Amino acid sequence: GSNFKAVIKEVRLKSEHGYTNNFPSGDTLFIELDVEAKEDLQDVVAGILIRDRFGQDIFGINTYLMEKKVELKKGKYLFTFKMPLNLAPGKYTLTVALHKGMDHAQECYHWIDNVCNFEVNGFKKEQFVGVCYLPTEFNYRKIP
Amino acid sequence: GSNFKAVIKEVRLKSEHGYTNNFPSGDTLFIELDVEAKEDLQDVVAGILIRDRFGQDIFGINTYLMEKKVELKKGKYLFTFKMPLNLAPGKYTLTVALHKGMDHAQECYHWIDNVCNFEVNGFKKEQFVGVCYLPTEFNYRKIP
Ligand SMILES: CO[C@@H]1[C@H](O)[C@@H](O)O[C@H](CO)[C@H]1O
Ligand SMILES: CO[C@@H]1[C@H](O)[C@@H](O)O[C@H](CO)[C@H]1O
Repeated sequence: GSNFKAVIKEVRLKSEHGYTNNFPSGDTLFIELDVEAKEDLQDVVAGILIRDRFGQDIFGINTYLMEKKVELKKGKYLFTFKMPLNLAPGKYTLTVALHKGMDHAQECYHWIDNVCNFEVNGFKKEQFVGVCYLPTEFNYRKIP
Repeated sequence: GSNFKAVIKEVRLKSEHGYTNNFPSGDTLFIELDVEAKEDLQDVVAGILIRDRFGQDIFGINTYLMEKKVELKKGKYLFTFKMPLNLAPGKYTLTVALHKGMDHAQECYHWIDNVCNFEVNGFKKEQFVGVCYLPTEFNYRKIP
């Protein structure tokens, strides 16, 4: 798998208030990845994958799907992902990867399964049931 | 269960373009409920619950959790919910309810299991994996 022509040196989870692995549902999650390219690299893809305790994919995406071109010159980089964490309360794992190609069939630079364990606790927005939260609006009107 | 002091007479699903039961992932879903109150009712709560093809709770919420007060005089009403359908492609069901109290322990007016079948097909935005879609931002930068 990993050939380490690029390496993920460290992964940090952050809220808008500071570094933490504990988030209320709906809070903004920043994923910071310290990356070092040992050589020049073209067509680099970075991917994240959030899974639950039973290995089920909760949400995964990479920069090929987001349409984001990444080119690395030999040296150091900070990669950042940002997303509202609209998930049910629970315990989750984060997997990260640097590869080539949409489904890493072309080349594998560095894959780290379950690099971070984090958890969602409580609700930042409305309380809700189910695996995820959809921002919802409501109105009603009397009709003659 | 239901005592039918208020009755959901019909439930319809909507996009911003018209009535439909087929949505690309990320499209805005409107849920219309035709409601009949046969008598005056106070402290009414309206709830929706999206489940997947295996009976799993995907997302549910009600107007008590949204802190949206509802009072019904004898007559006819149109209830509308609106939400981004940030879900994986697949087949889903909608369950609806009118009751009293946050968790319907107080009174049950009308509960309809799987009132509508709908499905998410394709991606209005980025393609993704997992049960749900979290709107994500990416950036990278060299660091000394
Ligand atoms: C670890 O991230 C993975 C990885 O980039 C790749 O397998 O594609 C997935 C999205 O399809 C993404 O979640
Ligand atoms: C059918 O909707 C339900 C119902 O209002 C109640 O059981 O509370 C749930 C949210 O907690 C909501 O999904």
